[PDB]
Amino acid sequence: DGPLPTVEELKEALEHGRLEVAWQVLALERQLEAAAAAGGMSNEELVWRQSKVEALYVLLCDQVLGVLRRPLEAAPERLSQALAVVSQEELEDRRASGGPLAAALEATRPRRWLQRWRGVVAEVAAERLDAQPGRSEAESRFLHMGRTMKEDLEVVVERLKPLFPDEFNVVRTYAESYHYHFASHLCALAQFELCERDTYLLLLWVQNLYPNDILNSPKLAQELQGVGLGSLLPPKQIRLLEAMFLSNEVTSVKQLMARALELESQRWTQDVAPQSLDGHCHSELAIDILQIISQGQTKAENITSDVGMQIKQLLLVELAALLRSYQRAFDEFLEKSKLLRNYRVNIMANINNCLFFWTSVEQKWQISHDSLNRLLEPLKDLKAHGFDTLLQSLFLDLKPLFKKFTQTRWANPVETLEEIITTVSSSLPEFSELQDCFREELMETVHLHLVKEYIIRLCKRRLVLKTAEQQQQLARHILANADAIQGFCTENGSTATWLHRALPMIAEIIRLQDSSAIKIEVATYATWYPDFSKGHLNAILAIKGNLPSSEVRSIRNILDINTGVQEPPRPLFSLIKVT
Repeated sequence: DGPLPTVEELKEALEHGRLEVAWQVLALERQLEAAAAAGGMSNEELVWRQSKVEALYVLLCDQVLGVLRRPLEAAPERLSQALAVVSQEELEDRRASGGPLAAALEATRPRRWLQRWRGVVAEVAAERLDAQPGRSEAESRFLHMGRTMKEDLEVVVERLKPLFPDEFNVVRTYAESYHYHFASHLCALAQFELCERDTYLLLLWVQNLYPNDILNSPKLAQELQGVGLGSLLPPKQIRLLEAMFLSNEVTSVKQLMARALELESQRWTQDVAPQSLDGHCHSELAIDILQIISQGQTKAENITSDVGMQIKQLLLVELAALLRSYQRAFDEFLEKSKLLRNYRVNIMANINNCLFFWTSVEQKWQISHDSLNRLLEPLKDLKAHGFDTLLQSLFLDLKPLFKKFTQTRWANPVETLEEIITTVSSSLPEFSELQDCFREELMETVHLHLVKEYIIRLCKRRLVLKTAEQQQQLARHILANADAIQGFCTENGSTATWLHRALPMIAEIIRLQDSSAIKIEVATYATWYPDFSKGHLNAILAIKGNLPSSEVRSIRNILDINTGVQEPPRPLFSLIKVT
């Protein structure tokens, strides 16, 4: 075997790549250091010998790096490792102890070859991350980048991790060399007034795609946990990016909802017949609105959980906004358009929407029920004004045929009432084009109106009965009617159970002839419907013609309808004021 005598030979060996001889190249330098410190040696010779050393050492370098740029060369990469350490520690040798250099020599010795390597790893991490791979130039850049880095670090943990010794940290050096390059190309875009779409794609990337899809979800996963890389953009700048993105998107859905509303507004305006699933659908506004919201919420869920929650609490306010300005536009629709062929039809479509809002917002937001109801307020107002507007026409046709109980001094109830049932049942049809929930919600309204109206008639102090027999006859009448109403309404979709004992129980107060009895049906009747007051008790006893100072007694009951335990009176007598 060797060594190699002439420096010519050695140079020739380096030139043919062979690095057994790398050790000799250092030996020379060491020898020079020797021959110098022997004193006896020309300066004119020192310079010669040193120029030759450092020239050889340049060559050696370019061979080692030449190998390590593309570690797919062979197995004398162990050689290149060995040398990229011999010189690395020789650096430490000639610190300040080998550090005296006789002049004419020119110090060269912190050579820092491992650092050179890092420079190359980094320069290759930047040749590859920068190759030419569209959603955007930016998003295509990020794509190609993330891909390339996942790929390449996968290669390093797969193949370069067993070849490199522990001193170098192959892995840390590679991931960090790529990582920092990524973060550089991002820091570059941060120095810009960027588009909204751009803000979202880079925020997504930093916050979600990078650390999950690349750093964490692969097989790389396990390794880089050790590395502990940071963000791409810096913390403060990321939080700033959030803060502006929110305002972007929140503004997007604000404007978009606004436009949805405007457009449906004109559908009404334009006498568009709504389309019918089973009851009418203008759920156009319903689902189109909730879709705007859901997609915004996804977009801000697709960064952080916290970006998400922030945009939720932030969207509540603009939803409130919309609903409010919706009620207003529907109301204005009511007030003006009316001749329109699909005025009532439209109304029903809109009323229908409330079901979907209730249903979807109860599941989506998970808010307190007073917060829920606080948001949902102007939908009741819309459904209120809705119902009031469709019904209004039948409540009028019904206005005289109730006077006719008073007009005929209750001569024949059942005929008058049958006229009313006819006049109401001739309205059942179109109200079937209305959501089932609201169907029965409206039936309670009609039911209630029939009962209120009846009790308003009996309380009009416009019939006094002289003798028990006709009070019993009147009772039989009332009861007949109460069974007609309760039956028909229940049978047509009302579930207003509370109303059922309204009329029958009054018939009983009319019919009952003995004092105590009347006191007891009064007690019980205040129990069902406790908004029943002395006012009504009077107007009812007015139709009694006997009993004059048992009035005082029967009334001193009602005198304390005061609960204090629970106050849940569904309005019945609240709504019937007679003085």
